[PDB]
Amino acid sequence: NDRRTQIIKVATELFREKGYYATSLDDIADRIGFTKPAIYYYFKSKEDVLFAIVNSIVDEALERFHAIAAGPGSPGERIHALLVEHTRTILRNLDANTLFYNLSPEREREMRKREREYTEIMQRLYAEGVATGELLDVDPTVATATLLGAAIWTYRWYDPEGRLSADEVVEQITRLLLNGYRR
Amino acid sequence: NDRRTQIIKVATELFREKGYYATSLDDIADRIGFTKPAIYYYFKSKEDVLFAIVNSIVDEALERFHAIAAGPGSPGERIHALLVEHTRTILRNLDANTLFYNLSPEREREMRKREREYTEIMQRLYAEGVATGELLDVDPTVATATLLGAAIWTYRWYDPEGRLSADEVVEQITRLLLNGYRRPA
Repeated sequence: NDRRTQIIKVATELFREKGYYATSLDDIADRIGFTKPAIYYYFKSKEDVLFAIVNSIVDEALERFHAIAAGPGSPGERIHALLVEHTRTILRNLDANTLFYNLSPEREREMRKREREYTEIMQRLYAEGVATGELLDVDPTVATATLLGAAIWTYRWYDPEGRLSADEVVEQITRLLLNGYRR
Repeated sequence: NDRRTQIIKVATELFREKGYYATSLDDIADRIGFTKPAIYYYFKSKEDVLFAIVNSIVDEALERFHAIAAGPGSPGERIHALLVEHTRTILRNLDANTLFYNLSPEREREMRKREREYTEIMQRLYAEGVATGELLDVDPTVATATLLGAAIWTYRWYDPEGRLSADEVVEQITRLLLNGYRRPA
């Protein structure tokens, strides 16, 4: 993880400023000051670098998710905190989300395992809140996929250059799902 | 539309029973009793037949959407009726939805135009319900994309061979979005 993290960070900066299709492994090797053979040890293609960047963003997001679910508050308060966090993470990593839902079997298997963790943390938390009378009595699997699904769909419609900011969209979405649309 | 509708129906039945990749334009022509040259006049590829099937399903779904939005009830009652209808249509046309969201510019442009109509019917309807105090005061565009988005996402998670039926999933989703997840204090 010493030079590898340095390689992921340098690659992320370089894909931002230059663009993914204009950037090669030769360019990444150049910026950190490594030879072409030296980068092969860590990464054999630019696609393997892109997987590493996405798996890192998925790994941190999932840590922030566990901390909230394993921390203080009632299940209904934790459910709310998880949705604000999840939507914030979607709006800030829009290209990563389009990349996540639109190759290598074992790498795909790893993505399916992380999706399962998100869902299961919230499933158990929705069942506890329903058992104590705090949450709407619907199946936990249906509520979890619908609430998370409502947050995720923003990647297909949210325009960063539009009138409403990321903070306004997160607030309204989370207020809509919490209270419902009927006053 | 005389033989064309017959061709779309025969192609739909044949893609169901046999499968899309195992069915050719020669097979469709055989079933209706037409020559290979005779089918070219109406359709030049199996992909063009598949577009026609999808554009038809989108065309009927959108007519059922307009009827509810242009009929009786308050805006909040119509909003509810539209969501039950929309989700029912998703669960019944699961392969069409996966095909809709995952080629020909003008054909894509047509799909974008139909998506816009759905959204605009509900946008205007959410603004009226907010203006009269019936609906939660949030931006119409955000509510509409979120509510429809919640209904659409079912195509990625709903398992027809699972424990819950299509009717239970529609009822619970529409009850969740209406009342919210937190029970009234």
